[PDB]
Amino acid sequence: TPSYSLTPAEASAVAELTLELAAAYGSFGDPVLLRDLPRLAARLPEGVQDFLREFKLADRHGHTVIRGHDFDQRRIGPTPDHWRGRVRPGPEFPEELLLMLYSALLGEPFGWATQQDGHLVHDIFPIRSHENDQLGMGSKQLLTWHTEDAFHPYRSDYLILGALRNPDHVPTTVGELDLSSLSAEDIDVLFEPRYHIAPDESHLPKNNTIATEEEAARFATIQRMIDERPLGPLLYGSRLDPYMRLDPYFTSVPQDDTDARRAYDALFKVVDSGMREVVADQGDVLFIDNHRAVHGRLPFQARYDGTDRWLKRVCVTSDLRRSREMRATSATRLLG
Amino acid sequence: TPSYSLTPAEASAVAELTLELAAAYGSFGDPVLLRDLPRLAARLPEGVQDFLREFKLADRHGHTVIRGHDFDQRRIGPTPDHWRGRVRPGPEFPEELLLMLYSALLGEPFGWATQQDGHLVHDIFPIRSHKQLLTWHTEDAFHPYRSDYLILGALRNPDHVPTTVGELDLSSLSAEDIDVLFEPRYHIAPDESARFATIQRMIDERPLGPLLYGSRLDPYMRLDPYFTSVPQDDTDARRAYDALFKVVDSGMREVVADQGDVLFIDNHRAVHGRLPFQARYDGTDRWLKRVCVTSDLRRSREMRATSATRLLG
Ligand SMILES: [Fe+3]
Ligand SMILES: [Fe+3]
Repeated sequence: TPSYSLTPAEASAVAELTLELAAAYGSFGDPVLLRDLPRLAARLPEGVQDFLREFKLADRHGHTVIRGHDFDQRRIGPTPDHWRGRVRPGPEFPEELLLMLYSALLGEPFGWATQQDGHLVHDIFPIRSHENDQLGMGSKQLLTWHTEDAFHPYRSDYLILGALRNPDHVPTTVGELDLSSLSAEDIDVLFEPRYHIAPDESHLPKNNTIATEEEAARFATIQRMIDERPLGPLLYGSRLDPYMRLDPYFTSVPQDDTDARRAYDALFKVVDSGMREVVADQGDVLFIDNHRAVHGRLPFQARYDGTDRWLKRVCVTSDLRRSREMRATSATRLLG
Repeated sequence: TPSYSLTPAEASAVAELTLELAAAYGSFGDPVLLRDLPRLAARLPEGVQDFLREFKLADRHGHTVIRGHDFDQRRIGPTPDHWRGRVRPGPEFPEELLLMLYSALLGEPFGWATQQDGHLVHDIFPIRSHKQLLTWHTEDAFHPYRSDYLILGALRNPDHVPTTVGELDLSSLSAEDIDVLFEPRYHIAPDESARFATIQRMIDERPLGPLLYGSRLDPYMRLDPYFTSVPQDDTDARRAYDALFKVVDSGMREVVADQGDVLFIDNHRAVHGRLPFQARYDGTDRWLKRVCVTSDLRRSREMRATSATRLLG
């Protein structure tokens, strides 16, 4: 899997740029910053821009990493106890800006209106009260792998994860599809509309309000999918090198479809066995193609003392206007 | 409709940039040019970048124009007789490169393998071979991977022949009609008409579809009246369609792209039409260049022969 290792000169240049922009703009609340993002991203080292452009256009490998960034630990400060109530932007604004620049080289940053106050860059660090069950703000318990929001027609196209700190080198898991491990028979079944993919609870329209025609319409397409339960494929794009959408937990293989069950079981085994540990250590930025890779998290014991692992996360869409029906305005980048 | 007028300084910077790139790269057949496009486009004047970005993100206007480019008429040379068989790139390469730069600020340039020999930049000039009815449409309205934007660069336009552009005024339509238009009740048929891999026709015709989509309060549209039909029994969908056509037809505007203007059309918010005009056929005729822009190249992968190709079909 190709990666890019920054020279110390490149790391210094990236660091300087992010400090300059952090001083020049107030916050991501600034509409002008969001406008300026792709032009600003053109100020990144040329080798870096070339590398990500190649990754994007090759449409072959499902993840890549850019390693060796300089993330100033003294400036960044202690890992917070919670995301709620923090001053925004924080002293790690330069790192958030970096990830937004990278998102602009790949597409458009976007978010989910109900998640982390609508912030475009999410925090990933342990929160003591969240210690019980499977999520990003946890630690103690496993996070099995999946395509992000597999059921959703406007799911992320890419995900960008930047490791601000990771003292105990807790890796992330990512897995791709080795198509040669699957029979042509199984591939054809996986390309057919034979599977049901259920939404995560956070997407269910009965989660939110029932007032006004405007918001009802914002969830009408998802409601329709819940009501009609359309069957869909797990593989798509090119038969020779396919995209996938695989969330085992939310996937139903219809009981009577014996061929869909055989093929699904073969697909699951291939992806499960191909899972890899990718460490995103301090200064590493991991890029995940949500159409070619699944991702997961490993459990770890947190210290809750301001020294814990801290990642930042940005979701990327190749086509912001596609999701217009689920966005409250044309300008907003938040769905819901 | 917002527009941007280049200073002479900006016009000179753009001209110089396009000449430089034309010498640095061999053709659009060069994969490294296609890679470098977004980074190269960031070398355009910052006011121009900001303006197009604002248009893209505003998602409000159906078109915009950047005016006052310096298109060297001597270098561009005479308007050709035809596109077919013509050696590419020609002397007007710098102007084609400009539109490609613009396309990279908006999205990705793409084309149709069966249109103008699969060239990424199309030619629009009078061709000798030819009661002219006046029509308008969304580009490739039937197609799920149709253009998101269109870019028309006017290399020359001596008689100031306009293009028609029409947007949707909602206030004229009932909430009832809008709801029906949002529903999949309409048929839109395809336009005009290598050996491998799985011959030609792959992901073909299937279901009924809507004409309006996106926000219920400020909808996008796909409207090609000539190729649009409604099942006879569906009287509501027929009524709503008639009303939509009337609104769009009545609001049609003439937009002139004169020499040095680049017109940008949002294929989701605007329909466009061409206007008949008398040509001279003497090498001095109106000459536009056209590039098609997709917001999401990967979405069309199933209709593209390889991962690298930007040609559908
Ligand atoms: Fe996830
Ligand atoms: Fe057209």
